[PDB]
Formats: sequence, structure tokens, C-alpha cells
Amino acid sequence: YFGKLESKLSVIRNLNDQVLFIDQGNRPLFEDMTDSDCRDNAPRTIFIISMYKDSQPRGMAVTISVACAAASTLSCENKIISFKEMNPPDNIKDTKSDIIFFQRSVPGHDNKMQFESSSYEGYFLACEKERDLFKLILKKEELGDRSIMFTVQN
Repeated sequence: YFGKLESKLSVIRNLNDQVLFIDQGNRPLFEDMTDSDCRDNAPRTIFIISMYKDSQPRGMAVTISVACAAASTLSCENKIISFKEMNPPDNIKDTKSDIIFFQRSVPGHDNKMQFESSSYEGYFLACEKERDLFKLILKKEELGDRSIMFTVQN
């Protein structure tokens, strides 16, 4: 079971420094932005990372939600990334949840983080180019895959 402990405003970047944002259609995407542009787009770029205590410690347990949104919490249900219409809950009774990820520092890589699904072991949040877009996906982990590494500014 998980219990919510604390929350921090966060900006998330992939390894090419593209900023995670939520677009008009509620999709999580990455794009290039100058800090001035990131500030100007604060409502679409500011996330809340909420840390939870876990009765079965396996890594820093977090939800990721949109700050300037009524209720948009990141989910990997069915191995598909979406925002569900809910807030980070105070308690979660199960040992796995489609909205809980384990945030882990990457050994040997300065300040980088990975986010592993609590529901689907060995699956991580990743940035994947599709057509001309860079999208947030869930994918299975080759060692040192840079597409599953992020910087978190808080």
C-alpha cells in the first residue's frame, strides 16, 4: 500500500533537453523551448511529482500530475500513456498501480532519472519520436538506453 507524503513542482526534460508538456488534446509530448518559452508555457509544462511511502519499498514511489489542471494524472494502464481525470490520491491500497512509478537515479549518469512502472516491471517512461513529434511512451528496457533517461528540475 502507498500513502502520499509530499509534492514538488517539476519540469521534466528528455536527454536532448526537450521539455515535457501537455498539448491541446491532452497528449504528453516533448519539444525544444527556451527558459523564456518554458516560463511562457508554465500551464502546459509544470508538473507535480508526488512522493508516496510504500509498504514494499522498491524505489521512490511517485505520481506525475499536471499542475495547472483540475485533475490530470499520468497513467500507464494497458501499457498506454494517458492522463486520467483524477488527482493523486492520499492512499492507494494495492502494491501496484497504473499511476505509480518508481523514480530512480541512473548510476554513472550525472543527475539523470528513470521512471519504472509499478504495474509493469521492466517498463519505463520513454521519449519516442513518431513522425515529427516526440512523445511520452511506456517501453520495455539494452543497458544505457538514453530514451528512458530524464532530467527533473524542481
